[PDB]
Amino acid sequence: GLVPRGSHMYAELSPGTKKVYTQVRYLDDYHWEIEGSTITGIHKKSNVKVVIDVAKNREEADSLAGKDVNGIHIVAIPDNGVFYIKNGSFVLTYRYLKATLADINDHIVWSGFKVVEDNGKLVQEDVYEYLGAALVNHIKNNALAGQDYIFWQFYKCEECGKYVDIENLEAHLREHGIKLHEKSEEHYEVFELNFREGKVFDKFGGEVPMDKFSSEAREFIKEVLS
Ligand SMILES: [Zn+2]
Repeated sequence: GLVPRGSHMYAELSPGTKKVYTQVRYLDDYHWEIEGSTITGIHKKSNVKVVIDVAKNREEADSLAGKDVNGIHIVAIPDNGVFYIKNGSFVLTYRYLKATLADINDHIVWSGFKVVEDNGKLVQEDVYEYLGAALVNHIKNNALAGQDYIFWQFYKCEECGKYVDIENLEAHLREHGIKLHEKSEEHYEVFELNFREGKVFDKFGGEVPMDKFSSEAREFIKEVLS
């Protein structure tokens, strides 16, 4: 039913829309939907929306570039060697989509959580941050998360102002007489640990001195960057 009425509708999509969709459907980090020549993905973890309009050429793509979608707008075209940003929209050869959507996924980083009351129960609310600026920076340097660097969360200690990696935070707060488990909310700064530079950068590409981190984080960084 919602199988044939599914196979029939799908089969009637334009070849182009099918081709583009076939580039993205394996990226299960996103929930996908198709409507006409528009492919919409919803990042499963963060709920970030990605709208992909399929166009026949650059003129069309450029015309669609001007579009608010309350999320990431991408215009996919069959033209090769095309990759630029116009009016905030990505305009790219559809063969760059898979790599682009994956880079986008790598840039939607968990930054904290908050526990909220809800219908008599406590519910955890996660905070995600789409690092678009860093995304563009990494694409230009052909930098790949997990390969040339990784994003990692550090907590800004309300006691010494030093940055401590999330894992050593428990022990760190303990030494201050503060119990981590009694906290019902926390926010972290997301830093980049660059394997190439053997240095730490903020989410904007700016380098961060090592003295900004607690003695614990310091060695952790040293450990990771090796
Ligand atoms: Zn501290």
